[PDB]
Amino acid sequence: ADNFVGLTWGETSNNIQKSKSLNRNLNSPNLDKVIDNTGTWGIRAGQQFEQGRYYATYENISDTSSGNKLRQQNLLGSYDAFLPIGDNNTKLFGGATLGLVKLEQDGKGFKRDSDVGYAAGLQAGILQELSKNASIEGGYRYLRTNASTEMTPHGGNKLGSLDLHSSSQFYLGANYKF
Repeated sequence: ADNFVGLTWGETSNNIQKSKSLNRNLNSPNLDKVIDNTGTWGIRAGQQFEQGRYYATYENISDTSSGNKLRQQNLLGSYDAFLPIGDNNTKLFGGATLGLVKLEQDGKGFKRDSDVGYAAGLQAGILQELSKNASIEGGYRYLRTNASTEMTPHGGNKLGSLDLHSSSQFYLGANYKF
């Protein structure tokens, strides 16, 4: 067992297209180092084990240039088991996670948002270490949203089979143990 603390970065991009503003070329700002639009960024900190590893991820909301009304909380605890994969650099980890996301909106008086959502899914990747300084995490991240009971039961038929409803997320960041 060993204490672990770092950062988490999830890549979320379903659509893949390219665009360009203004063709005449006249305005050219001064921003070249960090330009994105979608992506979850947070911190990491938990407790490692001889047969597993724990680490929670705290987030809020992806920053942007046209970000309007942004303010919430995100807490999730993922528990997976890592193991040397290949030689002694990457760390094939895999497990599940569970947390709670709070969402608030402008209403005043009558609150619509419940501010309570059940989150849970799966995770797995490979932790690349360099030395006794800091490690690196990189893999995939799966999480579910609040889905308890249904409102209007439709009902149909069980034709063959299909994959459940899950989200596709990436995993990339660092991990500093204590």
